Formats: sequence, structure tokens, C-alpha cells
Amino acid sequence: EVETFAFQAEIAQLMSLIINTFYSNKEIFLRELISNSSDALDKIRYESLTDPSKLDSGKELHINLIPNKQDRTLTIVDTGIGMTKADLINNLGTIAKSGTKAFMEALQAGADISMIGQFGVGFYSAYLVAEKVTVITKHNDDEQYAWESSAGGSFTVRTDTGEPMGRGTKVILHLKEDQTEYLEERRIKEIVKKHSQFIGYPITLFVE
Ligand SMILES: O=C(c1ccc(O)c(Sc2ccc3c(c2)OCCO3)c1)N1Cc2ccccc2C1
Repeated sequence: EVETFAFQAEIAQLMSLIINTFYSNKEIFLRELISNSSDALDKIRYESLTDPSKLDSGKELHINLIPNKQDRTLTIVDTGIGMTKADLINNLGTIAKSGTKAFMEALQAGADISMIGQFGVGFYSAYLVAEKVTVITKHNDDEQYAWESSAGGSFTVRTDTGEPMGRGTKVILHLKEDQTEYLEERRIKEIVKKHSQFIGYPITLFVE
């Protein structure tokens, strides 16, 4: 059973700008997603201090980068706090409306797309390199969900019957055909070293 939702108008406009604007410095998507993982890991660690049972779904706190040339996917997996259905369906888009307008206005004022994370909407930089983004996520006391969007104004949510994750978030980037450099070991390593050097969790770059 698949539910289809419309993006808020401001978010659809943001995704169209990210897809249509000429901007060569696309590699910033990876820093934004690793930062979101790091924040998610921070939060489950923080909450586990007053409720240790929140780590019953997994004590290890890490980030995995997994390229797959055959599927043309780059997957970023973390064991952070995960997202609820409400996070996916309504609540994150609500928060993102304010930051989106501010980011739009800053871009008109001379800001650069690489500043997107200062407005809380860095996730959408995934569309610099991906034609479709699939997000698998598991929050404690909620189901495992698959969120998915190829832009165009809509996204889907379904309960996910794939491999159980325990807890956390998996962002699957289905790369555009001219963006396969982000499947190369040397390129991913260069980007992580340049932009994600001080992340406070082990980042493992898988190879094939
Ligand atoms: O679970 C996550 C997570 C982890 C790694 C990521 O790259 C992303 S990207 C992303 C962002 C927004 C979305 C979306 C994907 O999909 C559809 C709805 O809104 C999210 N949390 C949870 C959590 C709690 C506190 C602070 C920061 C965070 C982040």
C-alpha cells in the first residue's frame, strides 16, 4: 500500500531550483547528508543517556558509504535516531518551509547553493546528483518506512518490507547518468576528506 503526497509549494520550488540551476559544485550533497547522519546519531546518543533502552535497537553509532556501480546507487547508511512517519509525511516539510524561503531570498541576495545547509534543507541538495532518492528509515516505536521521490512535485511513503535496519536512516541516491563519478572510491574519499573531516562518528567507505 503506497501513499502519494504533494510537496509543499515552497519545497517543490526549491527542488526545481536545485534541478534546473546551472551549478558545477555538485559534490556538496555528500557533506549535507553526512551532516544529517551525524545530527541523527547525536540525538539517539543524547536520548540514550536518560533512556538507555533506546539503544536496544543497536548500540553501534556509525556511518557507512556504499557505492554500487551495477545499480548506479550511492547509499549513505547511519544508525541514528531515524524518522517517524509524521517526520516524513508532514512535519519535516513544515519546518523546511521557513528555511526554504530564507534560502531562496539569500540566493537572490547573492548567496551560493553550497550554503543550503545553513537553512536546514541540505537534504534536497541530493537532487544535484540523483534522479531519484529513496529513504529507508526506522525510528524506535515506529515502523520501517520507505520514502521516495523523483521530484516533479510528489513523493511516496510506504511501510518497508525489505531488510530490517534495527534503527537509523538509509539514503539511496539513484544517480543521474552523468554523475557516476560519485561511485568512484577515489572521488568519494576526496570529498569526505575535504568537507567531512571532523565528523565525530566512524565513516566507512565501502568498496566493490
Ligand atoms: O533520520 C534522519 C536522517 C539521517 C540522515 C540523512 O541524510 C537524512 S536526509 C533527510 C532529511 C529530511 C527528510 C528526509 C531525508 O526524507 C523525507 C523527509 O524529510 C535524515 N534524521 C533524523 C534526525 C533528528 C535530529 C536531527 C537531525 C536528523 C535526521
